[PDB]
Amino acid sequence: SCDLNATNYIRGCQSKTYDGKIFPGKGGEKQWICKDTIIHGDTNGACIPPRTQNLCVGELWDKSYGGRSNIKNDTKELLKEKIKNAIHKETELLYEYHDTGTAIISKNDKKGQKGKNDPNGLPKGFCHAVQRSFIDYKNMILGTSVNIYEHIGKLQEDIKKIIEKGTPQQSTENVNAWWKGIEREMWDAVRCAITKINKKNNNSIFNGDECGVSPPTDQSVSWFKEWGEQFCIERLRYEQNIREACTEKKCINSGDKIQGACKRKCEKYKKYISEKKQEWDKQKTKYENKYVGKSASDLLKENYPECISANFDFIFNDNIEYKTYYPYGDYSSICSCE
Repeated sequence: SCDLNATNYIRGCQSKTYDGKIFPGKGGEKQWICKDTIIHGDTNGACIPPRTQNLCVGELWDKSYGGRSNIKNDTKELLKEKIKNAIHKETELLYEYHDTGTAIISKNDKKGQKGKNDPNGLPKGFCHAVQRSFIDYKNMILGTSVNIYEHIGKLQEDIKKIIEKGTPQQSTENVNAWWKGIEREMWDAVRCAITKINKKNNNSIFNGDECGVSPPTDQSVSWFKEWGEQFCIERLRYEQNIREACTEKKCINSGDKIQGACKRKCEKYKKYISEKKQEWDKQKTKYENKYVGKSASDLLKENYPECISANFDFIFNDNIEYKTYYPYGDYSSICSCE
């Protein structure tokens, strides 16, 4: 029982580009943004996902002529409608972005090959992305996200004002109650969008509950989990590349040293790791001194099967001997000779 046969498109939300444009388009990818002097919830700093930077705000924001809030004078009913439409559209666009295999977390270990559909017939990663975006909306509404966009900061605050004057007085705790009151309707927008996939996909039948009957399930934890799933999936793609170029054991006499395509694939991973290291450190440190006795390694491994083979301590090891003895981190043995 949805408006499945009621086409809707909204300005301000175009096809996703956060992990790069959809083929034949190229580049235009966003990167994780880690800030020092920011508070995410209760603690210092955070790393903002590419996907979060691409979030569909739909009719909540007017981008025309330098941007402005499109909800200044709205009732809470009109605001709820606008949020719901944005959530619906987000879900549609995330489907495209994962079904086309453009999202990093939708990819296979091997180039050109489609990532394996999840176990209900939806694109790899799609449900994870939809869940994350939903958490992102929730935190934007609650005013409990990150304050990186002055314009969104104005949205968190504009929403707050609409709720205050539109509900009986007892605030931010009222915004919490209002969110709780509409949460099912908002998830139902996700569920409706999934139902609309039947119109375009024939891998199963979709009832709308595939990404969960109920919404998920701490934004900083959600973001870090996303970072980890992305990292682990990318790592395995680096591994496949290394194995495709290095394994065949061509080692030119200098013992012997690695050479050609093998040396290049191995160096790309070394570079990747050194770039991811600062992100890991920030997020690990934030997670582990907030969640005392919990390991960041465990967080990722319990959640994503791609992380099982990652030794995070080894990969991001800052010890002295690790640099010289393992020039390519955990992949130094495939990136060696004989």
